[PDB]
Amino acid sequence: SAIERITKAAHLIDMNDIIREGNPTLRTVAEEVTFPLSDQEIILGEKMMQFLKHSQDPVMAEKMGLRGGVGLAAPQLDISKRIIAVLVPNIAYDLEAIMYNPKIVSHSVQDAALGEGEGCLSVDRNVPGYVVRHARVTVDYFDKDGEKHRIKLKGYNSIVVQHEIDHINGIMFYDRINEKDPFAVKDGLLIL
Ligand SMILES: O=CN(O)C[C@@H](CC1CCCC1)C(=O)N1CCC[C@H]1C(=O)NC(=O)c1ccccc1
Ligand code: NI
Repeated sequence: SAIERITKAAHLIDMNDIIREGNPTLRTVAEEVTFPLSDQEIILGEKMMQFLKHSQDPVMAEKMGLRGGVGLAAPQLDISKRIIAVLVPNIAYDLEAIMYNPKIVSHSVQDAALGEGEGCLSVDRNVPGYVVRHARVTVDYFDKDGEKHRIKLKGYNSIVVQHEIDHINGIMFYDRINEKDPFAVKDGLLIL
């Protein structure tokens, strides 16, 4: 089982654990975790966070062959549970969270998109275009202890968490590009 294998003490997550488009797990809606969490579910969240930190560490990223990443969702490991990790570096970190059962509870009418577009660790190609998301979101999630957090995101951090939540709902970033005019800007779309 992917979770039993990845949560072994001796295993460091690397690109070989990340599934790519064509695997149906990326199109499946992931299952809610229950509380209390099992050790495996806690360890999985920790291992995903270690992957992100290793991926942003140039020494470790080089030794492990990693693509640097700011977010990861358990379905990208072939594990269909609603668990995500986000790590956004400050320009230590502007946002660092392991989220269980994350949910958007409120969002702005305004939309937003990264002006550079998006890629994905599960996507081995480039898909240009504005990926249209909500500009601001309020997100509820639980931590490893079962305590509820409610956070407000905007800017780049809002886009990142939205990308990962799309993963646990079976959605890919290019689902949000308008293929007819990928660079179209409707009224109410803020290009970041
Ligand atoms: O599900 C999650 N992923 O697919 C990983 C995405 C998540 C984001 C996609 C856009 C908003 C969320 C992800 O980090 N990138 C995808 C391709 C490259 C890498 C990326 O942009 N790296 C960096 O910014 C980066 C690279 C190195 C160091 C620091 C930052
Ligand atoms: Ni992704």
